[PDB]
Amino acid sequence: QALLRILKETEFKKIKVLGSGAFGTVYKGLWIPEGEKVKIPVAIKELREATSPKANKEILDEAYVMASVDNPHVCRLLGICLTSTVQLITQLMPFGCLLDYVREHKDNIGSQYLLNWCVQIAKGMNYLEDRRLVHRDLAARNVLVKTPQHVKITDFGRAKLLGAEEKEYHAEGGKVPIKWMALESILHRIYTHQSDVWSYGVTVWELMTFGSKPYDGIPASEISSILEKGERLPQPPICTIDVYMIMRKCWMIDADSRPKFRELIIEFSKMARDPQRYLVIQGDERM
Repeated sequence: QALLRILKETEFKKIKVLGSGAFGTVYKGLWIPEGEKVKIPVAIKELREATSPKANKEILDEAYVMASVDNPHVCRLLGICLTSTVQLITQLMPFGCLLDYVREHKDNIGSQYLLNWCVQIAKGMNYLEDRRLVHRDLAARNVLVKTPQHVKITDFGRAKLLGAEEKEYHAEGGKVPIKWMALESILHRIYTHQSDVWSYGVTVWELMTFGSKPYDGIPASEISSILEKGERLPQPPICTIDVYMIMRKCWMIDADSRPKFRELIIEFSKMARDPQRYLVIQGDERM
């Protein structure tokens, strides 16, 4: 179904800055319709680098899907400004992203929450798969907290829609988040749903470690060759062999030997219904 509204970028007033990556900055803004006097609070993700009419078209393509999501675990796109620079308009999310969240509630996050967040992120991703979207930038900094028991996956415009025949999306050059990408992605600039699984795996590591940096210290220049050896992100302290051994399956070289997002919703659910068996967190019942 078609819901995407394309809006005049002069209908938006930018107010405060909520963030800024390298792919663009996020504003706390204010949509003020034209010919109207009401002013409605939105959040505005604006992309830094201007975009080729191919980039524009692919975004526009991806955005008609994002403007129609049913899933509770994906942020629905509210609107978009295309003009010169592209701006994704989207609902305000006051609790912040999940990464910043775990970093300052580390002492109060228990196993039920961690495991439930994993189930939700997976659910959200599986939905996008069913919609033929390759998310291309899954990370914990791109997961938002609606409420601490309810996280949602969000897009900053780097998602791509697979043709009805396509299985891969080969990407041009640009700035990339290396420490979350599959290998095929770092070498061949190829992206599959299966690569999203790689990223999912890193995101989860991020959470189990309570907001640690992947490969902290190591420069992005090396990652590609470190992987080729067989080294991966280390097992988190709270993790049991059962949880880690899933993460690891996500960082398999042969992307056909990674778990599918639906297989992943199943394992993490059976775990989320007996959390103390799977994560060994200190003072776990006391939260």
